[PDB]
Amino acid sequence: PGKILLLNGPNLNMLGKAEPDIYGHDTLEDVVALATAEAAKHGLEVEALQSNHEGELIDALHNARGTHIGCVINPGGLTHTSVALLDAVKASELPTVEVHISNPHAREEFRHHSYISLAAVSVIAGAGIQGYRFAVDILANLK
Amino acid sequence: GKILLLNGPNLNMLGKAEPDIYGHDTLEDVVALATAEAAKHGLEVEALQSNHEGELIDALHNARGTHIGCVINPGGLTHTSVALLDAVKASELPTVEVHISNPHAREEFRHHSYISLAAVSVIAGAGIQGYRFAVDILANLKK
Amino acid sequence: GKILLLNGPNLNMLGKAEPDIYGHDTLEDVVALATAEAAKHGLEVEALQSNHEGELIDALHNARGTHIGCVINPGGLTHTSVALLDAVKASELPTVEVHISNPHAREEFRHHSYISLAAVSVIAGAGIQGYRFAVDILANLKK
Amino acid sequence: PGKILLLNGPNLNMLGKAEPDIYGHDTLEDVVALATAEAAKHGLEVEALQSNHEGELIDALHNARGTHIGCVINPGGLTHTSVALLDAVKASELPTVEVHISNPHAREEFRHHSYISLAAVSVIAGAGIQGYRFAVDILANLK
Amino acid sequence: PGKILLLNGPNLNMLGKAEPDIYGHDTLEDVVALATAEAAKHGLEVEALQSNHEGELIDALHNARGTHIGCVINPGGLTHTSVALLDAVKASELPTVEVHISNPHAREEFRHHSYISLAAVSVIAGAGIQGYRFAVDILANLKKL
Amino acid sequence: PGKILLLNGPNLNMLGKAEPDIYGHDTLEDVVALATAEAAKHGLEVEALQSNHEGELIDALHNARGTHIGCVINPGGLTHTSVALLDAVKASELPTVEVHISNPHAREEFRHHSYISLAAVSVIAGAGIQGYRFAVDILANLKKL
Amino acid sequence: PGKILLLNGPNLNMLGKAEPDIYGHDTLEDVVALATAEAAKHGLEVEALQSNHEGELIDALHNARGTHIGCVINPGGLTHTSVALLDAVKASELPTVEVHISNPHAREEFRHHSYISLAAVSVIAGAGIQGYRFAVDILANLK
Amino acid sequence: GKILLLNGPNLNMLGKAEPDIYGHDTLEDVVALATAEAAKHGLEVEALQSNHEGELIDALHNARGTHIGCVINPGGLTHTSVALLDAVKASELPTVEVHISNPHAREEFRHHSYISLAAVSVIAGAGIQGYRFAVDILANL
Amino acid sequence: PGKILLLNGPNLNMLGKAEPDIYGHDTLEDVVALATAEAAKHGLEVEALQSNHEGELIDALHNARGTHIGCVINPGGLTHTSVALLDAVKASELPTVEVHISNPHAREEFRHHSYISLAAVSVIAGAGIQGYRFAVDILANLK
Amino acid sequence: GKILLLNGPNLNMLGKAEPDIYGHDTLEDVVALATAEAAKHGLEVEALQSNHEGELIDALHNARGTHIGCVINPGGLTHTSVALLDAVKASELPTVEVHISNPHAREEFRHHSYISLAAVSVIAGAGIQGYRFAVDILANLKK
Amino acid sequence: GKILLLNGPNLNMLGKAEPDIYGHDTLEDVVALATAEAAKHGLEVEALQSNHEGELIDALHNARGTHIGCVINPGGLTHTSVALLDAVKASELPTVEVHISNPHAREEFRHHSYISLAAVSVIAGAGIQGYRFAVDILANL
Amino acid sequence: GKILLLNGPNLNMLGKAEPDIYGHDTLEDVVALATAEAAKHGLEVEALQSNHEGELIDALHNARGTHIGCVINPGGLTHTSVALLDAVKASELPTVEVHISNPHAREEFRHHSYISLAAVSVIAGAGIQGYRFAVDILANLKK
Ligand SMILES: O=C1C[C@@](O)(C(=O)O)C[C@@H](O)[C@@H]1O
Ligand SMILES: O=C1C[C@@](O)(C(=O)O)C[C@@H](O)[C@@H]1O
Ligand SMILES: O=C1C[C@@](O)(C(=O)O)C[C@@H](O)[C@@H]1O
Ligand SMILES: O=C1C[C@@](O)(C(=O)O)C[C@@H](O)[C@@H]1O
Ligand SMILES: O=C1C[C@@](O)(C(=O)O)C[C@@H](O)[C@@H]1O
Ligand SMILES: O=C1C[C@@](O)(C(=O)O)C[C@@H](O)[C@@H]1O
Ligand SMILES: O=C1C[C@@](O)(C(=O)O)C[C@@H](O)[C@@H]1O
Ligand SMILES: O=C1C[C@@](O)(C(=O)O)C[C@@H](O)[C@@H]1O
Ligand SMILES: O=C1C[C@@](O)(C(=O)O)C[C@@H](O)[C@@H]1O
Ligand SMILES: O=C1C[C@@](O)(C(=O)O)C[C@@H](O)[C@@H]1O
Ligand SMILES: O=C1C[C@@](O)(C(=O)O)C[C@@H](O)[C@@H]1O
Ligand SMILES: O=C1C[C@@](O)(C(=O)O)C[C@@H](O)[C@@H]1O
Repeated sequence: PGKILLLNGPNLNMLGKAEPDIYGHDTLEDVVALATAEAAKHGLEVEALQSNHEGELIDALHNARGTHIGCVINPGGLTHTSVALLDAVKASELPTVEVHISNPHAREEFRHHSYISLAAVSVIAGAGIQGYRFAVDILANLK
Repeated sequence: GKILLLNGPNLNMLGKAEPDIYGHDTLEDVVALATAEAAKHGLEVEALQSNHEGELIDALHNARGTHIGCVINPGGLTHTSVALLDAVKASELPTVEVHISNPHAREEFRHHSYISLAAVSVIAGAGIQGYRFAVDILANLKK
Repeated sequence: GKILLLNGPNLNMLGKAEPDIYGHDTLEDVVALATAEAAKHGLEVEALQSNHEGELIDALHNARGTHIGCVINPGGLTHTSVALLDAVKASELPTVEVHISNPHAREEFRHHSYISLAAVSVIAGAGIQGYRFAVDILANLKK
Repeated sequence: PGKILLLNGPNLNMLGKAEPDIYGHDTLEDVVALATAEAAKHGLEVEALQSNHEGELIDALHNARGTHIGCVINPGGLTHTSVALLDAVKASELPTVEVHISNPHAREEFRHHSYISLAAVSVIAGAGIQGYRFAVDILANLK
Repeated sequence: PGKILLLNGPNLNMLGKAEPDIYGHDTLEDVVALATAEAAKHGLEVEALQSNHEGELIDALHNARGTHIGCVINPGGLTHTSVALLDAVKASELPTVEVHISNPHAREEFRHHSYISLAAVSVIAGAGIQGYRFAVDILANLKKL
Repeated sequence: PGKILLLNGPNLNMLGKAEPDIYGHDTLEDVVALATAEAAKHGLEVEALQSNHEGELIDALHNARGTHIGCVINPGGLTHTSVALLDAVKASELPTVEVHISNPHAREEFRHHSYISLAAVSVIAGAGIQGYRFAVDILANLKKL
Repeated sequence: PGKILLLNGPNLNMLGKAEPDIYGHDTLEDVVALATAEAAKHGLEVEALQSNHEGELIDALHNARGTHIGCVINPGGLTHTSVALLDAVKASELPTVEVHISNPHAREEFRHHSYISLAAVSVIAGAGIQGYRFAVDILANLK
Repeated sequence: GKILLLNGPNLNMLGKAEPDIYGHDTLEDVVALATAEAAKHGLEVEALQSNHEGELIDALHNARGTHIGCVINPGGLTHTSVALLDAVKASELPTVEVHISNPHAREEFRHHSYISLAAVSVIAGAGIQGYRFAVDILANL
Repeated sequence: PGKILLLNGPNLNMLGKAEPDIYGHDTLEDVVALATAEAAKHGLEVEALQSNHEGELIDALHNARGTHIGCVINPGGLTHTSVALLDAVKASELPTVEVHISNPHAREEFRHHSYISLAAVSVIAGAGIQGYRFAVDILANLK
Repeated sequence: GKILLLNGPNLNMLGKAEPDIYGHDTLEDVVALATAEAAKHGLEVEALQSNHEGELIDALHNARGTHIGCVINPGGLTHTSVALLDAVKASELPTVEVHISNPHAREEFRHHSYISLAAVSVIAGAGIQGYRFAVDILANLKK
Repeated sequence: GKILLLNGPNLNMLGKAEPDIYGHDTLEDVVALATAEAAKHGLEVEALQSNHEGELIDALHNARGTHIGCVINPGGLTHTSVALLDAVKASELPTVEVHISNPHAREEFRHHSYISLAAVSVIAGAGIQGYRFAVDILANL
Repeated sequence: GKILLLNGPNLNMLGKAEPDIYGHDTLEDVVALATAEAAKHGLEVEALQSNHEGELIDALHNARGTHIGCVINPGGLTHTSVALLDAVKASELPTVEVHISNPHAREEFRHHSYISLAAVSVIAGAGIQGYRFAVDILANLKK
């Protein structure tokens, strides 16, 4: 039945190898498994996608319009730079939860700005991969 | 195992104050939800709400070494109080910052949080469910 | 018909503190002038001054639904307190901001007011007569 | 025989027709009548002028030097843009009360700044046309 | 049917003589003729005014309230400076198209801010005097819809 | 004679479905049809491309260098963010008209900045899809002169 | 023969009466006399105009195009606010010297900005009325 | 001859809080040091620490006309309270500002002090010895 | 057998044709040949890639992790806008030399900022295509 | 009566350095012109040019009480040196600041002058004639 | 045991320059005060004042490894010289920054110090007594 | 054919000062490396290091018209000296800016260079090898 769009942006494929002091030793496979297990608890399915390509994420949002209950998004660095990604989230009309493994507000000033936070129903930061589980919980209860 | 639940100024008005922004749940609903989630991990909650910054700072000092972590919604003090950030550091409690609303979608002066500099995680816009996720983070860090 | 009159920190020192800026009138004079003006309109005033922000916040909360409006001189909190603006909003009282001095003629840090965002009216530099006009605004809104 | 200069800047001739949700349904004729009635209570006269030309207000201020007890001015949009009008108020040496029908601090950021507030003895905003009655009362008592 | 208010602000009277490398060699009379001819294609008339005096522009906006279908405005330097002129456009209640002969966003930073852009339904910049023809076309079609 | 490059950036494929209170109920196909019909009035043709992929827009600009008389571009959100897209317009050497359906200067502050505006000969904003028709008219007349 | 356009903007008519601590006790008549005497030394004439009206100054610049050797301008407060005045100076094509009786850079921050300095051949500030004499000297030698 | 010694929020935690920044000395140590320096000049010290800004403001109001001066470590209120500045001005007390750490070597939000606008002197980074220097300044004024 | 990743970002395929007054008449093929010849002098190989797609450079950086001695990157306009590319360089763990044909600091202000300079071991600007020869020399000696 | 003429760094290159900006006159031409003008008022000039800030500061200290004023073109030190402003204040010389070019028409970093805070007058863009006007100001202040 | 005492540009004019701000004490007074405080702790003071930044930099370079610390009043260089900061770092000397006035109560351009980033301690507004406190800080380090 | 090699303040301390940032090479090593590289191209180097800005300025002036170019590491003057940029411009030498460290990776005050506005090339973070590349740029421009 209900489907959640799980979108991971640039560099998320490198989770577990990239800056482990900041992002931890968990993998993207762990993220998808955790979100899928949480959704299954609520009778929902997860359609997951990761890409270093902003255009692929936008295409995914457009394609999910009208057919998914919501979106869990970790835009990566696009969080602080893409108005196009924000416009895509708005075009999707999907209730969207923004997730960050790290706490961007405890990092460089350029990470303190998120175009997505303008459209997101909720923002979860610094909870590690557990943020994805909470994000699924939010969407399952909005629905 | 004990979690300190701290709600700052105006949170006693939850359910009455600006319901289009903060919703129709109450501070009692917040405390009962954090309590129910803490019980799933075999923990208890010590809850305090105050309109007085000094009472929150005294509560953080008093919890040092005796609590496993702090769930804090500093309210307006989020954006203004260095003294509260120094109190969180002095407590040495792992701290999750919660906001009912999404401050990044509101006025520019709400985009700045002193507490986000020290918090292990920040949850915004999830309504009262944010407090449930914050207990989950603290129970799993301690674990 | 009751007007909440709130004076913030340091206003107890009116007549002694910086008399070249604030003049020689006292807080007693302020309360008496506001009381006499309210009486002309069949109204009473409940007055409170405090060096504690939490006491002002508690007063706004306690006056919700029972008072016709608030006259507030926030003192130095004018420039610093988001929590006090949130309390004015939680109170749902039509609020007149009063400053004895003209803050726009003083240091740059006094040019910004959180309360001015939510106030129905702002009166500055009329001395203690500003409290008389503030009562007249609230009595006529009530009419 | 004591005389007050009442100045209304650009667009105030449209009072009652322009943006009634912001400025109300009263007219410029109502404003002048209200100021005149208040002045008469104190044995004072009001010389009123409105113009869509900044130069006309400056001329009026110069011509009033030494012959008027004070000035009540609503500069309109000139409030946020004219250093020339500020210099004129100072050249006049007239005690000046700045009046705004609306509360500019509750509006767009460009309206939060006033050159005239730097020289005004008092600033009244958001009291509707009653602000002009309070302004006359201030001048009659300074005198 | 109906009348469009065409307003040109300070210095536009100097069109063809002032900084021709930036503003071109056409005159203000060419602008008015072009706007009038475009309006005529839609059975509309144009009341044109230019002034170095901001108050005259404000008076023209006040006087046009309720009797014109819209306003085409090139505020000149007042674009970047006048809150009073924005308040006058709001008081007019006229649907307004802002026109610039040059492309202000390709010029000095102080030209990158427009008060009028906050109220205008459309902004046309850098089309030379042809921007006034497009502005009449927008107002003719808003009115028709 | 000649061909105009019409480029639409990210999200424009969603025209008619995305935020219709801001962008209207016309489709991207209506935009292309309108531009093509205007071009035909001048004996010109239009090569139209839309993509959510910035690289595709850059490739289209590179490929159009020397063979097209000009470019009409609605960069979408890339307007506010992409230096790479400005560098591509410069590399194209095409006279460029920037078009926005909405009036970005009446929206959020982050929409008030355009890299493309630094290179465009003209900028048209808030005319709905009619801005693309005016943009073809500008390019048809620059080419004629 | 050669003619210099001397333009004095808003408030300059008040020279000698306005803020004498800042602007001195000399009059506008003194300014015109001094400039006229200096020009006469070089076989030149001065066409002087003062107005509180920006439109009058712009009209004067347009009218002087092609018939004057240059312009001496004290724009008053328009110095820090008018792009229209700058555009007019450029349209005039007149070599222009900007003159300030006071030193604006030793005053409020808003006086530190001049649109005219962008077009002026020279800027003279703080020399009192003597600045006008120097300005005539510059234009007589450019010519 | 009496000096008002005011310590702001969190200073009660001196010795336990962020010892790599504030050291291992305690508030008791600060009060003893200031009291001994004051006694060398025949002066006494009325000391108060509070996490409650209103209490510090009341203390300043009550010391008006009775004290030779004030030594103040406002804590985080240093960067946030106009009210505390207004209180210092209302006190009319010559005031020395003291910081155990050097705020200018820390986060930008700590580079701003409202009290520094009114203080006769500002001492930073000298640890608890700053309080001894501050007493010396008020004694020689 | 030691391998250097040579990355050229958007528009660099147009080298020799685009803005020749700024970037010169040399081509991308010249750049790759120059880097390759320099690498061969040190017994090293160069794997070169250019793309108008940010995602392709990110993919290339990820794929090169652990298998290359370093990276020479000219990000093009991505230099001033992509946090994702910076995160990618860090994920790669490759010593990276940033190269600009032009001197961006001598150009528009928006070109004065580089995200890549935050992670690069070295930055070479304005040496034309010789910058790529110097970059290879840096990597060959760090190695 | 003696005037101190101080020229800062690079002014020895006048006539060679950036002639499109500074013209074709020399530092010798500057000194001879100031000398000729000082002689019309019965004064002498002591001229020093140095590329060393310390030598200018020593010259200001040494002129204290013995000179009637200072004509200074600080060169690049205009925009950067607080030490030079403190030296001008320590000298107690009435000081006229001269610039050959118009800094307000150049790069933003040239729009700031520490010396303009202390100077009685500032002359910019008049070429070497500025020095002549500066001597005239000093001769008439002393008079 | 030797302390390097460095005074920057204009400090030679102490007593004559802006006496309403800097007081009537002289540079000779500052050096004597610091020297006497140093002698109380069995230490000596090598003092230098200069209007030439290069001389101050050379002094810091030459004191590397030979001095217990540095007391510095950089004058206007405080708000302008990265070179002087680089010199302090090159010296490796524990450094106390001293200001006779309180720069935070003055013009905004005086609110910024490059030296405050490297200094162990900053003392402002105590007049020439700041130098005595600075010697005390280095002696107890 | 002669290259002016200028090293600014503190560079005499290379190898002792902050070795974790600048490394263990000495100023002698810098001069010897630059000298050997120049010799390969039939060129010589005239080297100067000073803790005095005026000495560097004098050197640039003295090298005008006789040297083929300048290699400059301005030290802390990079971030602070307008007078040094004006000297580079007065010299008319094609100039390469060299930094041993990568200033973009360090404190914000080190991110700004006056010399970078005028330099033909900027090389940062290559250690002392940056001086070798700088000589190679100047020799090939000369070719
Ligand atoms: O790519 C990432 C990861 C991130 O989104 C996170 O999950 O923490 C935070 C971003 O700032 C960063 O660019
Ligand atoms: O008091 C509150 C409530 C809040 O903390 C929240 O929960 O959303 C957000 C704050 O900005 C505000 O001042
Ligand atoms: O405490 C006060 C009094 C005040 O609010 C007034 O009444 O003028 C002005 C405030 O700036 C100041 O901090
Ligand atoms: O013209 C007006 C009217 C106004 O002064 C008022 O009365 O509220 C407020 C101004 O911001 C505006 O430009
Ligand atoms: O006066 C004008 C003309 C203008 O409005 C235009 O038409 O291009 C642009 C304005 O910036 C300038 O001040
Ligand atoms: O994508 C779009 C559409 C737009 O370019 C327009 O056509 O109005 C305006 C942009 O700000 C926005 O990001
Ligand atoms: O009106 C004046 C006079 C003035 O131009 C002068 O002559 O000093 C300076 C201006 O700042 C001021 O607004
Ligand atoms: O509370 C404190 C302690 C402090 O005042 C000090 O003593 O160093 C410094 C402040 O920045 C901080 O908030
Ligand atoms: O694409 C490029 C080329 C460039 O990186 C260079 O090589 O100089 C400089 C960048 O600013 C520009 O966007
Ligand atoms: O050195 C100079 C010359 C100068 O002072 C002038 O005379 O125009 C202007 C300064 O900005 C520049 O640094
Ligand atoms: O030269 C000095 C003296 C000073 O350092 C002091 O001692 O107070 C303060 C500095 O701001 C000023 O430039
Ligand atoms: O003195 C130096 C050395 C330096 O120029 C370098 O070589 O890296 C970098 C500068 O920031 C610093 O002040």
